[PDB]
Amino acid sequence: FAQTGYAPVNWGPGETNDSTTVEPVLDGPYQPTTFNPPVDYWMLLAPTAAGVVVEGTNNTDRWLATILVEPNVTSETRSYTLFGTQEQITIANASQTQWKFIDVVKTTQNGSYSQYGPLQSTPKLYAVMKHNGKIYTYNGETPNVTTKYYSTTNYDSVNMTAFCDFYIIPREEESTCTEYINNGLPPIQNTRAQANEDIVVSKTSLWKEMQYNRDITIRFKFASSIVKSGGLGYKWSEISFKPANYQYTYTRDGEEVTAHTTCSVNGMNDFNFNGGSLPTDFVISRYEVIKENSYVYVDYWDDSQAFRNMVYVRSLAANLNSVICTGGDYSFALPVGQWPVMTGGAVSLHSAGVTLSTQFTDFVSLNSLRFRFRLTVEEPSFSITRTRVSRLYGLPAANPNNGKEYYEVAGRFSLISLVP
Amino acid sequence: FAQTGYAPVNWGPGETNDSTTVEPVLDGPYQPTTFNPPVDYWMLLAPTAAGVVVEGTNNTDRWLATILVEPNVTSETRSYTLFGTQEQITIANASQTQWKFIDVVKTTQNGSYSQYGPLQSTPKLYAVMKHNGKIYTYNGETPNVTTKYYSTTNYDSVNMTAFCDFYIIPREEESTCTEYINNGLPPIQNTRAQANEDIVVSKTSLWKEMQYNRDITIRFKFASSIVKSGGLGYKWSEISFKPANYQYTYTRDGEEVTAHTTCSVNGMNDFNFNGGSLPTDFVISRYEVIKENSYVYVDYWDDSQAFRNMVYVRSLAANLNSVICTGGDYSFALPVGQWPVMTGGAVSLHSAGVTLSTQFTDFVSLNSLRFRFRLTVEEPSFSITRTRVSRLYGLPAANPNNGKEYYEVAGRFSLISLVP
Repeated sequence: FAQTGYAPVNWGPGETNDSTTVEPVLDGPYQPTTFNPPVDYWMLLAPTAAGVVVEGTNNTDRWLATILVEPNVTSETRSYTLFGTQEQITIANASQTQWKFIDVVKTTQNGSYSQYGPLQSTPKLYAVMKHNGKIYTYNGETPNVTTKYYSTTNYDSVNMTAFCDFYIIPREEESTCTEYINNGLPPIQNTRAQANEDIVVSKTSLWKEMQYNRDITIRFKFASSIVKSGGLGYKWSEISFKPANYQYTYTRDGEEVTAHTTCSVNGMNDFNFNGGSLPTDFVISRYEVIKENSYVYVDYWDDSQAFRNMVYVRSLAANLNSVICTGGDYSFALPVGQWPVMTGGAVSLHSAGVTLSTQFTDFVSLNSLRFRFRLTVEEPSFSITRTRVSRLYGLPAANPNNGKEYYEVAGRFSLISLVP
Repeated sequence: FAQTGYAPVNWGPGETNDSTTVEPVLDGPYQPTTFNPPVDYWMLLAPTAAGVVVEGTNNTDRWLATILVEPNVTSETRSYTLFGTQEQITIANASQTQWKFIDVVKTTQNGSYSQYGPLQSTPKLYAVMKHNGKIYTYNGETPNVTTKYYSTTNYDSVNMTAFCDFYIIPREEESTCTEYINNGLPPIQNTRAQANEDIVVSKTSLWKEMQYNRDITIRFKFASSIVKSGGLGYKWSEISFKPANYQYTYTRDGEEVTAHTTCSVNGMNDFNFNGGSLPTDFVISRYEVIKENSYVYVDYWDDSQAFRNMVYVRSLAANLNSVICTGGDYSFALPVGQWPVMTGGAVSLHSAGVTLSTQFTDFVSLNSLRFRFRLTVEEPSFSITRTRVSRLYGLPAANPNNGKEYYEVAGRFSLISLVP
């Protein structure tokens, strides 16, 4: 005969759920509303029509307002609804095509105004920030636009109320601010050999059918990915599950066996909390929780001779006990205010069979054993404090570990295989 | 020599990526902004402070407003801003514990004012709507609230601009509206045997190893799952890929064979364009596109002679010709305005090996031959009309098929397997 054997087989992870999130090209068109944006963050207004665009009033020692003026405007009086009052501002703008952003400042409730700047811009995009005791605002002309700094005590006290669709940018992206104010945000795009052959690679081999009954104590721990959306920080872009690797050792029958485990999830439900459009409001764009319509895969492999004998497998059964994976307490660190906390969430795992995947490369065959556990919802229910989203059943991705360093399920597994 | 063969083996879909997006408990807190909701849509308001809360003006012959008054307010006059004008509006109240919603009406720009209503309620919640030349409003008492209708003309011309955060609800869920007036939106929660055994099941068997070379012409088509968020209909909650099944037949070497295929994706990138928080803005909560860092799986199985002998497989090598999948034209059906259309995007597939996944249960085992294709982006790009987001590389999930009945890749596959 011929002494054919298994193919050289290496055990490890397998194909897994993987979702990559890409931040939006801009922080997003936010609404015209009153608030006090945090320091070291730029506000970028994009008004559509002339007139008042942005107002800043710390109500103690500084009142400022930017006004947009159409080209071909000489000295003329106009009533502008500035700070809630229809005040008379006289404007001048000799521009033929450019628009003109003009700053108007008064130092006291009873004080007068004054024209500053100006900013000759075609895209109609203004940009401001508060930083280290001053206010930095774009000014000048394209393509060599620059910035100017206006002194003011209690600079952080200034609120920024806008009256047109606007955006919020970090300071660290000041290059993007410069290229946005040279030319506005990306344009609206204004779109309109053959036959069959069989060859014997080895003559008649010799194989026997074995059945290995061995105790498996599979331990697995979850891992969570927490991607915070660029901006103020009150909104989290993604709170998702990520494949989690783990390695441990346990003794069975007097033999030390080293095992590796990889926990992943499938069929997870995407809950999304929408706490408001204000940049200061708490929002969760997408966070994943596992329910009855979800499975948890546990890719397991060790160094026991059974696994070396597991290449050609006929049947596999896994009598495994159930575990109650609970949800921990994760605190969302907002820039200000009380930190919301996600708490609770438990789910029972039950052995919904086992899979054996084999990916072939060259002539090696990477194998992977996958215990897939189906899920049952059970107490305690999860909920996030200071919010109306409560009494939902599942295990959110905030803290699937729940402090526990590993969830363990033990049992027996029977492997009817073919060996030499 | 005992005659041993494969266990009863069946093929089918492989374990495929899955997801489930659950709509939020409510349409979400939509900021206070001026807008004109379409017909048959309830507007719900939960003001934080007394005074003017919501105003609805058709600008021709109907003007309505709601005022929230604290308990224990005599027949007193206070200055309120209606349609931009300050006015000494008179209001009366006798409630001790509740808050009073008072409706105020007029029928001209200069016209006189009148009182209608009222609604003495604890939750500080009001609900309004327009329909078929009528203004529906929730009124009466809790937990036994009733509905009332106001006559008018040009009911479609009335706007509804709210100075406090407001929700929008579909008509069909008026039941949930009614209880939403019984009690406020869901509470904020104001929170604080052993051993080892091996046994031979069959005596020594007899096997050989065979290399089967066969033409494979795999035809797979994508499928797109489109979930539109509830409400007016100007936002889409999800544009994802779905496991796409297909069946066909083809002839090789004079033998006909039927085949089944199941396409899916992994590593997909989630782009989330945001057109603004206004209920009438075009918003894509999440749409999936495949890029350099994504793979596309194709689970294939037929009835040929080969796949009978693929249970115990020792090696698999696939040589396939690459294919280009273009991006089709998908149209968003907004109620009004101009339909944005997503189009473009070309992705080239390359066979990065094959996999054989077998899973076991109390029934016949399920096998699946998963051809995994890696991706390379190439022109033309993809973009959505009437939107800044443009000239991005990948294949959007809107219309991956591009109208073709199937994407076909044909080539050879060599299978070194074990047989009796």
